[PDB]
Amino acid sequence: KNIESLFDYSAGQFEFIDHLLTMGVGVHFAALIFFLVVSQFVAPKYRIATALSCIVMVSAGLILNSQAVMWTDAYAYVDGSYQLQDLTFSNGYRYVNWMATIPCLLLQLLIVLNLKGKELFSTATWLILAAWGMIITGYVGQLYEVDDIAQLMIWGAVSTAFFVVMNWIVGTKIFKNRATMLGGTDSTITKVFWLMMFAWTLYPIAYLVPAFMNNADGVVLRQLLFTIADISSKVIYGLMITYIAIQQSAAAGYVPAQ
Ligand SMILES: *C\C=C(C)/C=C/C=C(C)/C=C/C1=C(C)CCCC1(C)C
Ligand SMILES: CCCCCCCC/C=C\CCCCCCCC(=O)O
Ligand SMILES: CCCCCCCC/C=C\CCCCCCCC(=O)O
Ligand SMILES: CCCCCCCC/C=C\CCCCCCCC(=O)O
Ligand SMILES: [Cl-]
Repeated sequence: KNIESLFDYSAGQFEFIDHLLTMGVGVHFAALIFFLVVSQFVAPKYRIATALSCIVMVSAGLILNSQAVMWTDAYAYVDGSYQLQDLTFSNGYRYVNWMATIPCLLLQLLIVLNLKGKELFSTATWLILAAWGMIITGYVGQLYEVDDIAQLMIWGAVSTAFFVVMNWIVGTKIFKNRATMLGGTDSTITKVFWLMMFAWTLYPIAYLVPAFMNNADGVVLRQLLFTIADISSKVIYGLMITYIAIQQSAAAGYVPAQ
């Protein structure tokens, strides 16, 4: 059902896909430590933002590690190529970590934006529902990336309607609330939004690889696209978020941050 099941892979394609997944594990658990240590230097207000970054690091690192073992459990090097043995690998388990990390990524954005009370719970409910609708409709489409490519596009179309609306809600809250942020972070948050528009858009590109590159090098490209998009949406993003949390904690008079 996923194009990965359709192809044999050379030794170089297979251990490259393997090396991308194990490397992502190391990067995510290496940033987990960093997000853990620096949390003390964040005021109680924004401290949850760094904990969320710790959550997504482990959430992603566990799925990447799981994708790696499954990758090496499903294929066997036979007669000069790694051939599918049993059916254990699938991208579907990437969509199940998005359901969890995306709300965490989104929640820590509203926290640094200094939203609170009725607006925090309200804005968070519409963003998560929009996200979940985006991920769910996207999961239904990739189920046909091999069988029905027409269903892939229309489900990706419905998923894009949610993606666009979600971005519009994030962008609107960003520009209407940055004047409240401290330490000059009103300039930094804008760039994070642009970083967001960039890293998040790589996923639909990877989602469409089966449509314009249906072969073994397309599977390699998709993982590469995932890896690049996955470090920028979670690691770099979480790094930009922590800096803002620290900076505002200093401007607000929190010594450990100062
Ligand atoms: C790991 C972090 C994130 C933010 C994953 C994000 C995924 C998307 C933004 C996926 C979007 C899709 C769209 C817009 C339409 C095609 C199907 C996708 C689910 C890949
Ligand atoms: C203070 C140092 C912090 C260390 C950060 C790096 C942590 C990485 C931990 C282990 C990475 C390897 C796990 C993946 C196992 C191989 C996957 C496989 O091919 O089956
Ligand atoms: C059912 C899913 C949609 C519901 C919306 C979720 C609302 C998220 C609200 C907060 C989650 C956990 C606490 C984080 C807020 C910190 C408050 C603070 O530090 O001032
Ligand atoms: C327990 C909460 C889990 C997430 C579900 C709630 C989020 C609702 C989001 C939008 C509804 C879109 C559902 C459409 C699914 C159609 C695909 C199908 O059923 O075949
Ligand atoms: Cl990912």
